Amino acid sequence: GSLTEDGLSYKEKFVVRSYEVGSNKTATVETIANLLQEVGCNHAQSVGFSATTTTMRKLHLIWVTARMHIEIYKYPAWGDVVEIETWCQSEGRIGTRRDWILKDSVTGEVTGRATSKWVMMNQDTRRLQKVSDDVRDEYLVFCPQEPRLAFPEENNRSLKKIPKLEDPAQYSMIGLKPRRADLDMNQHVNNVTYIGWVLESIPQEIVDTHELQVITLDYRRECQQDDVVDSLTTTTSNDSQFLHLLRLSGDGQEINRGTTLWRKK
Amino acid sequence: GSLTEDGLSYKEKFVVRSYEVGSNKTATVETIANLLQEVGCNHAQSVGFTTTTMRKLHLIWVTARMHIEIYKYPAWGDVVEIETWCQSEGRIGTRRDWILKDSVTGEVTGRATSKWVMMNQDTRRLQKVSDDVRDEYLVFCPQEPRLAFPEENNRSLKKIPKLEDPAQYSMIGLKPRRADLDMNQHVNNVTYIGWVLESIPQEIVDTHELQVITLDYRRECQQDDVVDSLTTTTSDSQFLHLLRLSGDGQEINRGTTLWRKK
Ligand SMILES: Nc1ccc(F)cc1C(=O)O
Ligand SMILES: Nc1ccc(F)cc1C(=O)O
Repeated sequence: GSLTEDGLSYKEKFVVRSYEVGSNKTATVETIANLLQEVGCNHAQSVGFSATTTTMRKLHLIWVTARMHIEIYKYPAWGDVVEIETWCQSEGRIGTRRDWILKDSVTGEVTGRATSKWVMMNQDTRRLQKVSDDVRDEYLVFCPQEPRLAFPEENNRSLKKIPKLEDPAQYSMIGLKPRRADLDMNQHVNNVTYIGWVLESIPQEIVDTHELQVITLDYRRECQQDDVVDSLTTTTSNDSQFLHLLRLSGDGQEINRGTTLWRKK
Repeated sequence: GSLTEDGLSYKEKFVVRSYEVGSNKTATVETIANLLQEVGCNHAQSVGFTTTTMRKLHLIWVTARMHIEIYKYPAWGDVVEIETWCQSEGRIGTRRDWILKDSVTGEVTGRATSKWVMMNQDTRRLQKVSDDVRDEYLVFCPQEPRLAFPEENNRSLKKIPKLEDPAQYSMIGLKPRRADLDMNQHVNNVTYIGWVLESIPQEIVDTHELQVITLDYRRECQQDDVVDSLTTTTSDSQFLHLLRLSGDGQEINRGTTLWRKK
C-alpha cells in the first residue's frame, strides 16, 4: 500500500483468500473488518505513528473504538482484488473518525464503505476524556482540512441512536468465550471478534435466504480473556432488520449493542 | 503466486498482517497454517482442480495428519515465501509438503508436511485410492522423491499415543463459530490447532516459543458439537494432546507439541 499523492489518505490492494470466504463463496464481513483494520494500521505507520502520537504516549493515552458502521453492496469473491482507501478526520474535542471506501479493482466501482468513531482514554484507568489542543495539532497535518465523509447523506444510518434490547430476546447464543486467536499483540480481544459474536445469534434461515447489507456496532465495554458472553437478537422489521445485544453471561453487564440490515438474495 | 519453471511445485509470497501476529509480535502458528492451506489451494487451481474421476464417484481428499516445524516466526510487515508440492504415496494416499523462507535472507524459517487420504464425501468411508485416479495427478507431482523432512526416522512419522485421564491441563466447552467454518460449512482444520493450544498453560506461552506441532485427525467436529482440549507434560518442554467431544468423550484429534525456551 501507499499514501496518495496529497498524503492525506492511504490506499491498499488485497487478494481475497480461500479461508476468508463464507457460505456464499465471497469474503465474510469479519474478513472485510480485518482488512479495514489492517489498512488503518498501515496508514498510521506510514505517517510516523506506533495510533498513538508523541504526546499520547507520554500521558498513557490511547485511541479506542466507540462505534463501527459497515455497509457492503457486493462482497468480493475468492481470488478478486479489492482496493481500500482510508483517511482520518478530527471531530473537535469529541475524538477522531476513520472512514474507508472499498472498490472492485477491475471495474473501479464502490462495492462497500465504512466509518468508525474513536475516543481518547487513559490506558490504565480506562477513563474517557476530550482531546487536548496539543494532541489535535499533531494529527491535523495528516487529515484533510475540508470534510471528506464516507457517508455524506443528510439522514445517514451511521449516526442513528441504538436502543437497548429488552428481555426476552427472540434469538440467543450462550457461553461465547474468546480463544488466543481472538487476541491481538497486546492481549486484548480483537474488535472484529465482537462482530462475529453479534452474528452468532442470527438464525440459520436468515443466513440461507438473506445477505448482510449493514452493521452498526456500539462498543460500551471490552470483554476480558477470561470473560463469557451471551449474544442476543430480536427482529425489529423484503428487507429484514435486527436489534443486537452482547452481555457478560453472569451479571448481564453490557459490552456491545447493534443493528443489522439483511437483503433477500 | 505461480508454478515454478518445471511446473512441479508452486511458490507464493505473503506480507504478514497486523491481526495475524500474537503476543511475540510475530505470526501465529494458526496464521502460518492458514497460509499453507491458501498456497495449497492456489497450487490446485493453477493445475486444473478433486480430479474429474473423483467428482463423479463422490470422492474427496481428507487430512489425516499435519506436521509443522517453525525455526523463526515472521514479523508484522515481513514478506514470507512458501513453496508447496504434492507427491503420491502409492495406494495409502497423497502428501503435500511446504517450505517457508524469509524473502530477504533466503533462509528456511519453517517446514511442513501433511498426509491426505481418499474418502467418500457422503458415507465418510476411507477405502484406499484406485490406480485410474493416479494417472491424473502423477503428472503434477515430481517423479523422484522430494521430502520436506527427508531424515530417516524423523518427528513427522512418529506414532502419537492416547492421553490417559486425568489430564494435567484442560480447556472445556470449546464451540466453533461461523468464522471457524469454510465455504462448505465444515470446521476449518486450522481451528483444531487453536483448540489444541487452548489447554497450554499461560506460563509456557510467557517463557517458551512453539517449535513443533504434529496433529492426527480422527473425526470431524460438527457445527453443533462441543470440544474438550486436554494436555499433559511428557518431558525444551514437550506435551501430549487430546481433543474429544464434551459428552461421550469421542476422540476427534490427538497430538504433540515441542516448545523452546525464549
Ligand atoms: N461467516 C459468517 C458469519 C456470520 C454469519 F451470519 C454468516 C457467515 C457466513 O458464512 O455467511
Ligand atoms: N495465538 C496463540 C495461540 C495459542 C498459543 F498457545 C499462543 C498464542 C500466542 O499468541 O502466542
